[PDB]
Amino acid sequence: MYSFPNSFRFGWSQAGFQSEMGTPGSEDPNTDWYKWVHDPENMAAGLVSGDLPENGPGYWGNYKTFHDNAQKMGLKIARLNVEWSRIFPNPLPRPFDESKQDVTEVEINENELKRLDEYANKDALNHYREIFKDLKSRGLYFILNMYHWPLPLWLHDPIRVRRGDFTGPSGWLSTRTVYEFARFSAYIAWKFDDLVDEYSTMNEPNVVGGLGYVGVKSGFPPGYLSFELSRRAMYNIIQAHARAYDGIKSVSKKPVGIIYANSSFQPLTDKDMEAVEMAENDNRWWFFDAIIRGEITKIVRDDLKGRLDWIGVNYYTRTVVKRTEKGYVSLGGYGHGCERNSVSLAGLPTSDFGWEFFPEGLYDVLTKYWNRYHLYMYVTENGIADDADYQRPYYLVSHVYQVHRAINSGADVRGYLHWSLADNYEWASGFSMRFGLLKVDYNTKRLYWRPSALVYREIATNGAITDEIEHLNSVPPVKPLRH
Amino acid sequence: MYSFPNSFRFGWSQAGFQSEMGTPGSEDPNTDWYKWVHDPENMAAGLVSGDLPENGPGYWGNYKTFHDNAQKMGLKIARLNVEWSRIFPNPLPRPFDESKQDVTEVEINENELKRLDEYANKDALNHYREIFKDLKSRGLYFILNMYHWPLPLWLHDPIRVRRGDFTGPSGWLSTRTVYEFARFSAYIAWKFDDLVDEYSTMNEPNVVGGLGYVGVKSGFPPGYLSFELSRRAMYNIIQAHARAYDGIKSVSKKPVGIIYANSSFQPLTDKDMEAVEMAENDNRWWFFDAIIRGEITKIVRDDLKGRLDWIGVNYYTRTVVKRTEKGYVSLGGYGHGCERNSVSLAGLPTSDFGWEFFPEGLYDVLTKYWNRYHLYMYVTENGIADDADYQRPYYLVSHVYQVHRAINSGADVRGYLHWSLADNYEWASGFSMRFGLLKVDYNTKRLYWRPSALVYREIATNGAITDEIEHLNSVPPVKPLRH
Amino acid sequence: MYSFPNSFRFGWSQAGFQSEMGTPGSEDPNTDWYKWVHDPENMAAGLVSGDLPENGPGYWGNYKTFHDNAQKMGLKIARLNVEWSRIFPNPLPRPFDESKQDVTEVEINENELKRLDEYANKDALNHYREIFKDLKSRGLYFILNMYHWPLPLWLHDPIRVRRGDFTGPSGWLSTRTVYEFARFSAYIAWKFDDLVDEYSTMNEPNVVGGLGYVGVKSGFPPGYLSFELSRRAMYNIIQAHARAYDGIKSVSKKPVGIIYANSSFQPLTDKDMEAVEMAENDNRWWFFDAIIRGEITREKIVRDDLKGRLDWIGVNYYTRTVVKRTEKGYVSLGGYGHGCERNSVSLAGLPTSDFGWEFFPEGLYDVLTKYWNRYHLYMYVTENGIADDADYQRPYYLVSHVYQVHRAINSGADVRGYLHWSLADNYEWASGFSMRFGLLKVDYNTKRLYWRPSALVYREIATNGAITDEIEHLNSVPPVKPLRH
Amino acid sequence: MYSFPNSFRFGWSQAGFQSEMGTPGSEDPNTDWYKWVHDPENMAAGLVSGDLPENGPGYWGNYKTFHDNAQKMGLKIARLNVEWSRIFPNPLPRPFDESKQDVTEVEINENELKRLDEYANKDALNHYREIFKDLKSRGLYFILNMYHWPLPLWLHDPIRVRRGDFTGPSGWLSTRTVYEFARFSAYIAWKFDDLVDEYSTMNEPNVVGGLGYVGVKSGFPPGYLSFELSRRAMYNIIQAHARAYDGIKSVSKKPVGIIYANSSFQPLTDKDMEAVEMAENDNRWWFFDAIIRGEITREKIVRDDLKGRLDWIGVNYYTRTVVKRTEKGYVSLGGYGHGCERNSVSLAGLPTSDFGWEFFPEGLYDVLTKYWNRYHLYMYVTENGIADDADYQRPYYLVSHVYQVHRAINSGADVRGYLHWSLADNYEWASGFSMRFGLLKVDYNTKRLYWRPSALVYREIATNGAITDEIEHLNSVPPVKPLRH
Ligand SMILES: *[C@H]1O[C@H](CO)[C@@H](O)[C@H](O)[C@H]1F
Ligand SMILES: *[C@H]1O[C@H](CO)[C@@H](O)[C@H](O)[C@H]1F
Ligand SMILES: *[C@H]1O[C@H](CO)[C@@H](O)[C@H](O)[C@H]1F
Ligand SMILES: *[C@H]1O[C@H](CO)[C@@H](O)[C@H](O)[C@H]1F
Repeated sequence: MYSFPNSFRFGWSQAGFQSEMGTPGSEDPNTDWYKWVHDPENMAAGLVSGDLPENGPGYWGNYKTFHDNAQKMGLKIARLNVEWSRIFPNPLPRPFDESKQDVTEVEINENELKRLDEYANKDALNHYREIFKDLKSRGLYFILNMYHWPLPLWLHDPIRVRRGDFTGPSGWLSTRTVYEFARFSAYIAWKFDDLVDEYSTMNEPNVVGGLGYVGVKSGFPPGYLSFELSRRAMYNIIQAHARAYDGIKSVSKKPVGIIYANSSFQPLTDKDMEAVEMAENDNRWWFFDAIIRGEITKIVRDDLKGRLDWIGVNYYTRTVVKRTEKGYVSLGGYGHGCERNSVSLAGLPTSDFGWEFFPEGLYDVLTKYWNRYHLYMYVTENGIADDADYQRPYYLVSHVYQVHRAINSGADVRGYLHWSLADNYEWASGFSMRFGLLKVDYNTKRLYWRPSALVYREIATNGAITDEIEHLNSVPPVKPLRH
Repeated sequence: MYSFPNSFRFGWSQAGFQSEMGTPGSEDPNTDWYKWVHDPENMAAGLVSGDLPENGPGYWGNYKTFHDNAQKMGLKIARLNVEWSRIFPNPLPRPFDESKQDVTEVEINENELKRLDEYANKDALNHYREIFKDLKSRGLYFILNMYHWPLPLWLHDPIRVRRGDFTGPSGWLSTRTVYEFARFSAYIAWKFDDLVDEYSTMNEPNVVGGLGYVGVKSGFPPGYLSFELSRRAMYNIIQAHARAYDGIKSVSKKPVGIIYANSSFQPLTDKDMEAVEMAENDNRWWFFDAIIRGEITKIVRDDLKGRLDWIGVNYYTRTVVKRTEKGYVSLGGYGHGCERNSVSLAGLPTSDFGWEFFPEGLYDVLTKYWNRYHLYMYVTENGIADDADYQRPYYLVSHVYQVHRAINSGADVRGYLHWSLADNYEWASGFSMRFGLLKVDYNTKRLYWRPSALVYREIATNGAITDEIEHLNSVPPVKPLRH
Repeated sequence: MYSFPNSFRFGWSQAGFQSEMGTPGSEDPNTDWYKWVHDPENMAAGLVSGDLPENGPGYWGNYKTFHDNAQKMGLKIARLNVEWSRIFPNPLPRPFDESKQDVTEVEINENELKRLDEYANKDALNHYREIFKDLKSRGLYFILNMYHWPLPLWLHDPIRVRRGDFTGPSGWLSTRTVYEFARFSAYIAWKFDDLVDEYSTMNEPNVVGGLGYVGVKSGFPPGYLSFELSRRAMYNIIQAHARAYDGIKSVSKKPVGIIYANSSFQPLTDKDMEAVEMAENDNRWWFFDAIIRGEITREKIVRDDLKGRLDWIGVNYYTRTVVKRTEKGYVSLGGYGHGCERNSVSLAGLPTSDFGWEFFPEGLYDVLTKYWNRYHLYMYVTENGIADDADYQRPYYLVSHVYQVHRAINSGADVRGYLHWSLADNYEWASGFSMRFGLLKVDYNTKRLYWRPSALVYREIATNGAITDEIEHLNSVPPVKPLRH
Repeated sequence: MYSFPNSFRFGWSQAGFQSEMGTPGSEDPNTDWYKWVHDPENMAAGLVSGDLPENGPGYWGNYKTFHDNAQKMGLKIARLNVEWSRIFPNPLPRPFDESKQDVTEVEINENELKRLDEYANKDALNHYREIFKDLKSRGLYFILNMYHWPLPLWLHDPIRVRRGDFTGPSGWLSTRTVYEFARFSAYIAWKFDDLVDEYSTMNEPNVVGGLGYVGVKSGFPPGYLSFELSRRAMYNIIQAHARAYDGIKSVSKKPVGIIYANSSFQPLTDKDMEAVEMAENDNRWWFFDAIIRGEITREKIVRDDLKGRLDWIGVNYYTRTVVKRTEKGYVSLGGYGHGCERNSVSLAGLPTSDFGWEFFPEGLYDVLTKYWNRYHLYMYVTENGIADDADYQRPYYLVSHVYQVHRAINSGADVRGYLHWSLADNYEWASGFSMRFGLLKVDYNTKRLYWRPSALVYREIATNGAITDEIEHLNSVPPVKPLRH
């Protein structure tokens, strides 16, 4: 067996936009993401699938059932977000010089929070309180995340921006968004601190900026292709994180972290070790050096330094890189760039999403973060698109084993949160990518236990990979699978 | 949910030759099957795999572990056999005219049984008693089968017969085998009746005669191709069953049945309904009409009539048939005649063994037996060769659902015994075909729970297909599988 | 045997941007498409493959070898374009009210043509003459097409437009492009009429507008997502075709047609026949009714300056599109036609190409006879072929489609040739070199050409003017069992 | 370009039982193989496919069409056999001590030959003359092989032997068969020497003995599993070859060889080179050392009646066999060579044929040079080809193997021809018609022959006496990505 520390918790992560809608009364039409996926031109271009989030798994109405299942599964931790748009669907009065590049301080106090209180949707706040109370009643430790991608439409009209019109609400391209995010975060902590155990400011800010402004074939808003604007967005989100951290801490003593998208960078040949380091710099360290050490572009900002208590490690697979004349390149046929339901260039099985099976990468990522920063971590996201459940038992056990490995090596990792408890709306891809331990019938909203959920119950209730399921710490046999 | 009657039991079936060997001290070299799979010429021809049963899962030594797992899985019934060869490894004195075609009576009494007692291996008998006592101690209802293919070498030297030499011990071609089988059966019932709940005389006698003397590419002993001898073998096994029934009943009041190999015969087109009936006659009814109604070739034998209390239904898949000028033919590309790890001509997924997914056939088979004979049934064998466990969750739930269907239609079915609890020696195919709910590491003899074992625990402990696993009542998705 | 009329020609089609570059001195850096495929942001987004056209098959320098192989193969017809950008790499003098929606006339006269001649690249012009003379010397009948997608950069900066900046040269969004295209076409006809047998104005205008402004994941320039601008571009392209027809006709008596991208619209169920007609309307008839009948929407009007501007129709065809009737109209279905997985099988169990396109030769018969019945204009099959580096499917694809043209003629359709796409592998736009459509395989390192077995099959057809008895079995679906699923 | 010597010939090989039947009046019901494939028990067991040879490609009646296509293809060599059973359908008079293990001499003289002539079927003899004359009239050099597996029923009742009854005619288990084969071969040479260029005694004797008496799942007659009888059959076949060589030589001066089944033995790891040599010994050298050097085991002796009975070696080749060193000796590995899944990929990632045979052309170079270096006898590649109905892989298979023969010659090996298996599809023994090895596809309903694209490729090779520059790319592995795994 592989036994975890007594304090270690197994659970799940989920997002508001992806899971909340589906029950009549739950509709939230007031985000950039909602408008984006309903857009006729985006649908015709195939940038979005045409599936709509209001036809989703219905966590807004059915949360007690989700929680019932999580409890039966032996889970002890959950991480979810509040949707900004639900709490503040209407524009807030303008506060602050918008032409200033840096946002070093956002003044938050009791009076300001009472003023914000008057714009807040009380029905939305009360409902979230009901969800979170029910969550805590099952003995679930609660990580509350402030942000998981959709912005209020009054802060970002993504179709205007897609069209090249920058005179409207411009999302992360505007310091107004940074200012309002800091206040939103302080406000939520103020309202919910009695229920929350730890905070995250944001989920995967690197994906928001990266796919929003460079990876435009992904169909992420606002889908405006610009290196310059991607950099500006990331610059803003970094300061938003730091200001949100300060805002939360002005109101709470609880740990405040961030959740980030990772790949394990791997060398094509033994000549490519430098390529790996350059990739890690460009994709990971530059960001964390900013919010931990205050280092940015090369200066040190005192308002950025030390704004992090913990690191949420999201992980699916590797990225294979090679050294190039001018720098380095990532290789197709490995990691996330494989054919769906097939095999990679290395002979490893790929998911419904085309992502290569590579659990060793998780050990790489956890130990690299640990060695650089010595901040404790949660694995906040890890799972596989697999409607049939063919690969998930192996994927689950293997990755959980790698976490045990990391801890054994000395890394402080305090939980593992699978993505996800149930199937949900996979962004531009729609519902077809199914990541749940529980299968959702979207017609009836009924939840079913895939056999991997039974396997996860074994792990969670025992606090260990037990002897009986240890064989699942292996690669899914490829011979019976599609090539 | 699909709830079963309160008296219905879920369990497993297994065979002595397939599961017993593997622990030092368990070796039984004294059968036709042992000699057959060790034969140099058979190995060179590829009639046998070259794997050997002494390297098996080790139930002889490790039975307590098997039983521990079965108990944890919530199982309430088991069917196993004693190996004739273990109890009587040495030739018995000749009794009886061997040239007589019919064996209508075998006189068994207390003195004769005490005489047999003096030739019996007491170590073998005591060990089986220890296994069966431990079995009963877990609350397992016990079906004891007398015969599951291997014969003592003193009754059959299969290599002599393969070579066309009929002067030696000739197995089912000899009425001496019939006579000794009746006595063996009476003797075992005499010794074990205190532990046994129900009896079976034999497992799949149709496969012994069919593959032994016609399907010679299967590598079953003695592999001598002859329509005439196949008929003679089946004739003898039928009378052996009837004489064993009488022998058991002379010593016990408990139910005595038989376990038989079935396919669901299915028409290629709507013009092939007569073909199905002819196939069912030729493969099923002729045999059961003999031992139930005494009808044979067309006379009635009073010594054959009524020798059956229950029917063990084994089932894996369908056989598709078409009407022909002269009669009917079975079609390749369906049922058991498909490519391994692929899809049939109908687009249905196939197993590691090349057998097509067709659970509807089980309902067909159970209701056809019920309507003809009105004898109660157990599903004594059903499962899938699937080392990866990709298809087994679906295969398990779907077939269990079909049993529920049969009962709902009025058929008296009293249990479902999966083939098998753990991986075992698959005859001429060796170890590569893995049918276990538990995976065996043959190097260490350790047992692991495949996720289907967790699913089966849900069914067995609840006496139902529960709401949460009901989605597994469906075909494994073929898109992610090999074609 | 399936024998074709004595006058019927078998040949090939090719494009300048896709095949010309690759030999020293052949580079043409002056198009929207060139800039588009070299753009760092496009490359990082994966909108373009990162392959570059200047590493291509080298027709500019190696045309004699291409033609040698085509002659050996028994081909008797070729359709090729001149690249606008090579002839006019620098801007021409502004002439004309740019705010006017319609362009009903573009006056061109001998003096105007002589002025244009002062701005033309003479090296480019003379090189094209050398290519075309050599082509004619092999006995190849010549269809000269004026346009096959790239515009001179001085008429379209696609990166600016991608970024949502409409102050620069805006390609088909501007009537200046329409005006200049008319002049360009008249000019090329004026210079080359002694070498040309028939003319096409454009290749697949519907793809330029459709992928440029709606199907933006395809990585076609300028990749600015707008229903309204797609319609504006198509409106301009339609008037550019008409103005180019008049321009050519001012200078030549030879037939002038257009080449257009087609799929065969097929009903999912027997309840979807109306869906097919609606898709045919929206994808095909609306365009050809404008340039043949002068019918258009601006309400529904007849423009006398558009009516009758077409002598022949170039039918391009790869596969079907399966459509189903919807509440609000119709939709096309994934898993059939060009929307399949690569090297696999469609939802109907038909094999797919390296490009993910379904094998459906029957669709060519559908398309040819439908055009014939509507307009009664003679046709050439101007593009038909398959992405297939291995040559597994191409022998079947070639024979089967050629058979369907024989079928169409047999039904009464006037079809005068079949031009395979293509003689040799070439640069497949945003996909780069990996999609190989050649009868001949190109080694891009040496520029050497190799005969795939399908090329031997094509030689049998072309030399005999028939699908001969010996290769008739190839009129069938490639066996799916040995192929990838 | 890879050019062959001016004297080198490209052609094909074919067998009587596999190709002759299919036309009215061509039936030959009088062999062990005929009885074997019609046997109800064999069919029910699946030992044979249920397909029947009398529904075959019809060479008996359609030989002129076969030859027309071969001439069109530029072929210049053919190897064919006479079926013993057609010439002597009824038993000959018993001559000779059957209990003697060795047959050191078989006296044949003109008077004996004239007596044999009284028993021969004259219609069969005259028909074969008509076939062979027509063959020679196309300019095809003729290798006549005497035996390609089926024996007259009066010499072998395989069902009786399958059943373990050795009292009847027992085929290669009897020295009577050896004696009669010698006479038969002398007789055929005596009758046909004016038409024949070179002779082979037998085709693949190692398969007759190996699959007949050990590899019994293959469904070859008599399918009686016995190491001891396999050795006895091989011993007899060896002396039958020697006696047939002397018999032919008594009547002709022309070269007399043998055709043998080969695989290239390859080491799994660098530690397995000894395993290869042991496999080469056991599968190849033991046989050829007997008939060339007279060395045999009965202990290890030299028989003067066996020594030197070979002028040339016919090299048959499909694929490799991978072997590994074992405690007790060596073993061959599944998942490589002929032990792969059909239409898939081997453990090494190499594509497999419709028969499950791995693509490994390098093995042909290995086999040819090894024979050359051991014996220094000239060779023909007498059999090489692939089961491939779709023709996906055959173009690569053909070009690549032909290249490896060019390689062997270049290294100094005397190789005088390459004969593809086969010109047309035919009856593949226990597998029936489903395994299609033809350059030409046969429609078994009409008996019509179609040229697969590989046949066009072969015509390029044969007419040029070279792999030409244009098809040189086919000297490569069929791309695996678009194929089934
Ligand atoms: C992490 O990845 C999963 C799978 O793509 C997404 O659904 C989550 O929103 C993202 F946070
Ligand atoms: C029923 O079938 C299974 C799978 O072939 C065998 O292992 C059993 O012995 C037979 F009874
Ligand atoms: C017709 O289609 C082919 C293949 O997509 C393109 O290469 C041509 O440029 C287009 F005209
Ligand atoms: C050589 O091999 C081929 C293919 O198995 C057979 O058809 C020939 O008869 C044999 F000589």
